Amino acid sequence: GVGISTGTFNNQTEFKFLENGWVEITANSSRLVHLNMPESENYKRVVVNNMDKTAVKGNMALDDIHVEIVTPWSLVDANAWGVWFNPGDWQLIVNTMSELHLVSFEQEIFNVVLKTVSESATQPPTKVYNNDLTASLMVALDSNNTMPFTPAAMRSETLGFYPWKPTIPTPWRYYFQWDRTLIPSHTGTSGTPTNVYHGTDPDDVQFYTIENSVPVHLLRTGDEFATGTFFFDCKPCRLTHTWQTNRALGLPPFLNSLPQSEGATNFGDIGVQQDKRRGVTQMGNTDYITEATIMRPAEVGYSAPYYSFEASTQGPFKTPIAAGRGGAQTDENQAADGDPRYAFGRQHGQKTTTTGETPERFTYIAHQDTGRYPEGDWIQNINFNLPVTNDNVLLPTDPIGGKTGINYTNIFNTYGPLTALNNVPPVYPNGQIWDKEFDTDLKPRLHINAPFVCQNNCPGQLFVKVAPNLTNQYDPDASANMSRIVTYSDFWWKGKLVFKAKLRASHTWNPIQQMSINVDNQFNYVPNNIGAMKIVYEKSQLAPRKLY
Amino acid sequence: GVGISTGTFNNQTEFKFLENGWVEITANSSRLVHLNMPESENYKRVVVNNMDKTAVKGNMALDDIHVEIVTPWSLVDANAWGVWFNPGDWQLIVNTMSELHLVSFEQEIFNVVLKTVSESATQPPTKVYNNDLTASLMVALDSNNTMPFTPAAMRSETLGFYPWKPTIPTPWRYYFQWDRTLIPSHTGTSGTPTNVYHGTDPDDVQFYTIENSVPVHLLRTGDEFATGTFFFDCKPCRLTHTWQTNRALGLPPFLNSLPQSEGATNFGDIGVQQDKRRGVTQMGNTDYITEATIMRPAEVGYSAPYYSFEASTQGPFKTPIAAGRGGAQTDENQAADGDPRYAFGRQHGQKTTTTGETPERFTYIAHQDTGRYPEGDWIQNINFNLPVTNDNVLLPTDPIGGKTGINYTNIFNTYGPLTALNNVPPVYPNGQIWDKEFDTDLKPRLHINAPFVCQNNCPGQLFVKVAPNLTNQYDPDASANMSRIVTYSDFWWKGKLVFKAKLRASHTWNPIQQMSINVDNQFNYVPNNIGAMKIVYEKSQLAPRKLY
Amino acid sequence: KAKLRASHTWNPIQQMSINVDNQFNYVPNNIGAMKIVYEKSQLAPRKLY
Ligand SMILES: [Ca+2]
Ligand SMILES: [Ca+2]
Ligand SMILES: [Ca+2]
Ligand SMILES: [Ca+2]
Repeated sequence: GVGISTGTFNNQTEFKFLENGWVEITANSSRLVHLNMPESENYKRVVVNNMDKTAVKGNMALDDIHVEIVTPWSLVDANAWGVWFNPGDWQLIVNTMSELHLVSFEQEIFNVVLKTVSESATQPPTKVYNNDLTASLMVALDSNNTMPFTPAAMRSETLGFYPWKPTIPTPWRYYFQWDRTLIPSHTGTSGTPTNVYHGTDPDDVQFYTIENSVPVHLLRTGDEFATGTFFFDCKPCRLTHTWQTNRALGLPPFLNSLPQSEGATNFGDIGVQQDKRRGVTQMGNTDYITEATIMRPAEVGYSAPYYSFEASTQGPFKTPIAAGRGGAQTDENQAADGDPRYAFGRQHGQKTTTTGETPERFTYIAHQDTGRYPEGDWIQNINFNLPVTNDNVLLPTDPIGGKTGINYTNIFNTYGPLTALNNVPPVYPNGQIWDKEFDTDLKPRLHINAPFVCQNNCPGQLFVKVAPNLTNQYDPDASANMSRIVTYSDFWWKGKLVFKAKLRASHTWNPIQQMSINVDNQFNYVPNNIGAMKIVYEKSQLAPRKLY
Repeated sequence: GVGISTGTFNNQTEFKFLENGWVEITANSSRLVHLNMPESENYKRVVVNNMDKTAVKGNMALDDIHVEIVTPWSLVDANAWGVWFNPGDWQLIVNTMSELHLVSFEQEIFNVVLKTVSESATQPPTKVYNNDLTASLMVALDSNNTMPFTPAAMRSETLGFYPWKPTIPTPWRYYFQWDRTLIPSHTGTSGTPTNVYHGTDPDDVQFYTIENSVPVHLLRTGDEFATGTFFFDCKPCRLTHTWQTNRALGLPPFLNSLPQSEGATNFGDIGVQQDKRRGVTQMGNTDYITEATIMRPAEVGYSAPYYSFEASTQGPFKTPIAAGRGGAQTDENQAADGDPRYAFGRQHGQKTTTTGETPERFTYIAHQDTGRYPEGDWIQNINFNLPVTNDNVLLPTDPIGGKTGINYTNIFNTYGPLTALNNVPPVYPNGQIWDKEFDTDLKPRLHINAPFVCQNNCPGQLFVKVAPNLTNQYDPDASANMSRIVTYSDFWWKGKLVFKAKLRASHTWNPIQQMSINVDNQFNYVPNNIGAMKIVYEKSQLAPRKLY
Repeated sequence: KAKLRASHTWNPIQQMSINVDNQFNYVPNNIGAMKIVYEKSQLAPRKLY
């Protein structure tokens, strides 16, 4: 079966308009994947330890020590928006749809090829490449998710984003249990804190092998491998944002006095003394009904401690947060808090011809308003008694623990039974699409890395590896290290991801926000005179939705 | 499937005589196509700017600045008469048929081969060619015409014209939007006119990719690709010309006096004073019924401004005209006006052994008489009053704008509701066969480049490309430029174009014009002692037809 | 009766949108004053040939 193709290249997105404003989006994606034989045909338990860094007082957050099992397999990950949609498809979906549903997923591997490299080491000297017609490509599909879930989008290692650029898979590796202790300190700390890696707890040791837990297929040139169709189990993802705050929920106060002339300084007037008003409040001990005092249904968003690192049995880790935000976009300098930052390279959006090893990055700033402005928070004594007196207020300016740069807001947490919150928004093109749910008895209410989380069923990971091409001399009983003919493989990948979307409706008199090409961004969507390209990030929930 | 052919070579033309003088012409054409891997596997946006030329006052017409998207694909175009008929087939069709109908079109790609070049760089040094049995040829057929319509005949880049000479496809590229301004000037102009390229309008930007909009097939040696049959939507094309002018329409004047002796100076005589005649005229204010004054049904042909360049958002362009012409063929020096000029090379008609880079060319001079002789035009004051006086005539000799070399005829336009006109005639072998209609709400009454214009349905373009053959070293994340094994491909193409013709009838006592080989042209249809060949152009509508 | 559009190119296209600049042409003022600003219909290229 050498001279016969086993598949088709398809990278088209189809919209199929059903009934009742629901369309079916079929995203096809094909790619040529390049794969070299493993640097080692063995599994390894490698420890990483950068104590030299953290040894410097004040650097706890630069902790990198961990342990991982390095396997001789590669992972073919296509779980990122950029792998399926191009800028033009995203604009259509994001501008005209109101919500998204993830439906199916299926892959395929065809037109496999295995070449060999011979050192034509003559003068120059040289190199020769030849087909190894009887060689094999090993393929394993972990349908039962026996293996550790390792989504590549987290480290910018998924398949590439351009239909016409060959891509590659990533070396697979997973974490191995270890104990580590790191006591925090600051520049003025004395003596040496405590920074040790304790080793492994035998009761938490799990060494996984693909050979032992997954059936492997050997594909020769004439072979093809096709995953069946996987049908997802999820909630819909919204493509519209909310802008309401507790301050904009409900019936506003009745203005007994309205302006009578156009004018920036012509305001309306409630026209009633603040302690002589009517309405409901939750401050049982005052007569002041204010817009900051009046009672609202519940609470949109919450407060959490910031740049808080917690520690458990294997080192410090940052305390997660859902969303960030602020008022008049002090943007960028605005950033920080809980706005995701993505760093990527030449294959996932960075300008293709860019030299150097510095990645490209961006901080995604969502349209939703469900965050907090710490500088505006404050706490005061129940007696109320305005104007508040210094000993009766704790402002986000007063120090804590004596530290000049720490407030109570840094320690603060206002999550409770009244917290209303939104799931995470899609991030094009670098964001991950779906995630696997934690196998704990009590699960997170949402995942900070993907808008879709398969509870029960999640697609299995696909592993690939070039089978060993040994030379006439091979001795299993020797330390050496098997020597094998330099072999590599190229195969085509093809996936199909199906969504179900709901067409949007116009509910207000005014137009709304839409994604569009303009004089300014115009050149982020076309190649240059050298064929250089780049894929700029874009927002998903542009279009307000009322919350209450 | 390596050692098995997937097709047949056929280059025969069949005439199948149906019923009622209608024959069916089946033209088969096969060719061996040679294709190298792309100079770049990327799409590029390249700008061409030759301001150095146009910077020279008086050279506006030598404007070449434009912008184009250079793709890594090649186009297999067979839309030219020479690709389907040889001189002998053309003579038969042109001499015995009266009209042509375009019916079907279908193509096929078989016996694909992919070789590799190894630098046997030893001493000489050397080169080695080897089959890459598992390599692929990428094929894409744009059935829905998603891509820009780029007919190769316009730049003499279609498949070759000899069944026994290997051919090649042309690198595909299409136009990209841009703004350009060029103010006209002449040799004596002062200062510098204004010649700038403004860039791109974001609202007109369209970057097309074949990968994203067309399904691609990968063919290995054992594979074949076959387009289904396309059935055209068109009007018939005529193979007879008209010779009548307004001056030869209707009942000629009754001669009251006829010659009585053979003799060049023995003329007939209307024998009635010009202002005492009967008939109809459209000059409500005179009694002169002349052959130049008498009323005719409508008007055959029209007048348009000549060597008129107009300008829009992207530079100057020549104002199109339908047909040219003149009386006693002042031929060649006659040319100019609106007679097409074709420049081509070794593969499309130029003498095969000819050295140098100068192309071969010809100006097609049609048999139809629907043009104008400006030198004979003139305008005069309504009062008439003959003999006309200088201040009452504007002759094509009197200057305009003060310019010594410009008449009113240069500015003149007489197109109107009474204009009778003919469609363009076929041009063998360099002319294009069919064209796609403009997607504007109001279409042209005809196209100046092809006798057949599919309104609704037009065949889709066929693109070809050698899939990337990577080496053991490929890094998607690097600026470099992928390095790949030098690969190339050879495949056979086979097309079938079906027409439907109407056999001609003899309507007059005298014989008519027929194409024939003679002592003079005899050697344009046979090879020489070295195997040199050439394909001389020929006319299609030789045989008069009465218009009225 | 309208026909929904399709995306035929890699790049996004021109769309009508509210922005910081035009924002107040679509809402009344403190006196109830209103206005209806003109807008364009054929924003989105189509290939002619
Ligand atoms: Ca233990
Ligand atoms: Ca906001
Ligand atoms: Ca514009
Ligand atoms: Ca004539």
